Parts: sequence; structure tokens; C-alpha cells
Amino acid sequence: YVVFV
Amino acid sequence: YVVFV
Amino acid sequence: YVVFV
Amino acid sequence: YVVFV
Amino acid sequence: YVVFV
Amino acid sequence: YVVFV
Amino acid sequence: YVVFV
Amino acid sequence: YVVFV
Amino acid sequence: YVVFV
Amino acid sequence: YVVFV
Amino acid sequence: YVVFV
Amino acid sequence: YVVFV
Repeated sequence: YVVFV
Repeated sequence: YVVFV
Repeated sequence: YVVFV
Repeated sequence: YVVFV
Repeated sequence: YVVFV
Repeated sequence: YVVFV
Repeated sequence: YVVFV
Repeated sequence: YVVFV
Repeated sequence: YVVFV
Repeated sequence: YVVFV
Repeated sequence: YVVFV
Repeated sequence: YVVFV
């Protein structure tokens, strides 16, 4: 899982 | 916002 | 699953 | 908005 | 499934 | 709006 | 859009 | 299976 | 977007 | 399985 | 984003 | 398994 925000 | 899962 | 928003 | 799934 | 909006 | 499914 | 299957 | 979009 | 499977 | 996006 | 699996 | 992001 990867998130950029 | 970017998600990879 | 990939999302860009 | 872009989704690939 | 692919959506662009 | 574009969908491919 | 291009698909080969 | 190959897709380019 | 490019997928090979 | 290979994806470039 | 690049994945090989 | 290899990911570059």
C-alpha cells in the first residue's frame, strides 16, 4: 500500500 | 491524492 | 488498484 | 479523477 | 476497469 | 467522461 | 485505447 | 493480455 | 497506463 | 505481471 | 509507478 | 517483486 497526499 | 494498493 | 485525484 | 482497477 | 473524469 | 470496462 | 487479448 | 491507455 | 499480464 | 503508470 | 511481479 | 515509485 502506498499513499501520497 | 494518489493510492496504489 | 490505482487512483489519482 | 482517474482509476485503474 | 478504467475511468477518466 | 470515459470508461473502458 | 489498445487491447490485445 | 496487454492494454495501452 | 500500460499493463502486461 | 508488469504495470507502468 | 512501476511494478514487476 | 519489484516496485519503483
